[PDB]
Amino acid sequence: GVIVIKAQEYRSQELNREAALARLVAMIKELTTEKKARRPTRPTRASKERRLASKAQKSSVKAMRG
RNA sequence: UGAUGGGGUUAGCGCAAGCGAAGCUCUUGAUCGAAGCCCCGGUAAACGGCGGCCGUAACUAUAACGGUCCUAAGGUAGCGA
Repeated sequence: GVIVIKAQEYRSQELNREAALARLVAMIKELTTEKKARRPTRPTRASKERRLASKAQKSSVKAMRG
C-alpha cells in the first residue's frame, strides 16, 4: 500500500503537486465504495409483491389429500 | 445600334435686343443585345467536412437512456499510447 505514481515533467513542479494530490485524494474517494452499491436500501414495495406471490401458491396447495 | 432631347455657331423674321430655319458640330442616349451572372437542381474513388451543453440506474463509480442547443452531416466498420 505504498501506492506510487510518477508525476513526471512539467513547467512547474507544483502543477503535479495538485495533480498527484487530486489523484490520491480522488483515489480515496474512488475507493470509498462502501460495498460497491450497498447502503443497501432494500425497498418494501418488492417485499409485499413477493409475499403476495407466495400467497397465490399457498392456497393452491389445498390440492390432493383426503 | 442610334431614337431623342440638350449646347455651339447663323438665311430669314427683326434699326438696339432678340428669334432662328438650315447646315455642321458637341452631348445625351430610348431601343437592340449574347454568354456570363442570379435562380435552379445533379455531383464527394471532386476539393473537402464528419458537435455541444446537462441531468439520469438498489448511497458508491460509470451512463443504455433523457433534456435542450447547434450543424449541410454530426465519425460507423475496423484500429488505437
